Amino acid sequence: SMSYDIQAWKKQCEELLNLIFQCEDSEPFRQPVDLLEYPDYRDIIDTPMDFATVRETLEAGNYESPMELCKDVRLIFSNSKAYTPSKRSRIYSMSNELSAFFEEHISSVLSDYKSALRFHKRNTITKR
Repeated sequence: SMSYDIQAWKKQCEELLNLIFQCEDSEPFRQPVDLLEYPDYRDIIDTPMDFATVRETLEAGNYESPMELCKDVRLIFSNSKAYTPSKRSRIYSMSNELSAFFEEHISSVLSDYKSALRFHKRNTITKR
């Protein structure tokens, strides 16, 4: 259905982050990877990312759109897949499952935002 609120994505993303933090599959991804546990991590991964950094960026007012948040969340999952020694590993199984959960929930957030932008463009004021 056609949507109108250009700002609604921000609270929807806060609520989705709350669901992710309460899911046991997020535990490896809540804080930055610890280099004392994984000494070679930065030799493999160029840009670390974690869910607390995403929430802090959102709460600071430093995302312009839900698409920018989605890019940083997807980086969490692609870093786990690049770092895993095996597609059968525990930590990669958790990120793979959490990625399916996130994609199911983010879809409507993106659709509603893009619909609100179209409505805004439809109604641009030019005569004054």
